[PDB]
Amino acid sequence: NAMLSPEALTTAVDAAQQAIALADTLDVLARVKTEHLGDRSPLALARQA
RNA sequence: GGCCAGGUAGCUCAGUCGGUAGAGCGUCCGCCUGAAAAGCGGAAGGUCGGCGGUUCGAUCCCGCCCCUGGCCACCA
Ligand SMILES: [Mg+2]
Repeated sequence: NAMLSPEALTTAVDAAQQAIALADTLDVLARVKTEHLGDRSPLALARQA
């Protein structure tokens, strides 16, 4: 429900994009991908819900 | 070229007919050891063979194609 509002999605997209722009090496980016796009990220749980 | 069964993690396989997909071993970390392994605890890792389509969304539905194993067939 609340996890599916455009406010809570944009909240997750904004946090995802923030970590992505801040990652400055390939190895930090991989951990960013895991946390903001992997099976347990906010955006992944919203597709599971 | 024919028939059957398949292609899912680094290896060996289970599984799923629309929104989470997994095990054994392999990898990494913490405690531990002088350093290890085991044990205990915790992670990473898959374009589910490919390209189109359908769909708000496809490992899963439709189309085309590719490869693997077995049994045939052919032959210097
Ligand atoms: Mg394999």
